Amino acid sequence: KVFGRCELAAAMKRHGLDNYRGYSLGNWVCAAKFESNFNTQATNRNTDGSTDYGILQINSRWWCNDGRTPGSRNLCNIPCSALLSSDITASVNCAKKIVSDGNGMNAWVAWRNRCKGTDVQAWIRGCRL
Ligand SMILES: [Cl-]
Ligand SMILES: [Cl-]
Repeated sequence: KVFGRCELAAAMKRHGLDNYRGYSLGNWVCAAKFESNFNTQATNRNTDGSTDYGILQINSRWWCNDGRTPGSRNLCNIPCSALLSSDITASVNCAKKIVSDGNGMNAWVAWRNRCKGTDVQAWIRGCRL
């Protein structure tokens, strides 16, 4: 599923991501656009043999199981296919665990390099939230 910008903002708000760990919803919309272009089915392979999955591009070396990242953790306790669903609940729940692990949203490179220090609220502007 390829989300609309205000559609995703609304679905993130429903799932408790607005102001979660002090991050306003713009930051979530922003890191979704530049990681996955709002496509829940985005996958990308990393150099080390791990894979990023879903609308936030969550990494198999630490958070999910794809059965092909030898010696990786499953700290969100989910198969990585579950992040590719049209229902973002699994992605949101894992993302709450990630952002709370100490390093904030800097875990997401594309948030660090393309959203942080920006007027992130522009990403929710015009939306009925
Ligand atoms: Cl915002
Ligand atoms: Cl980047």
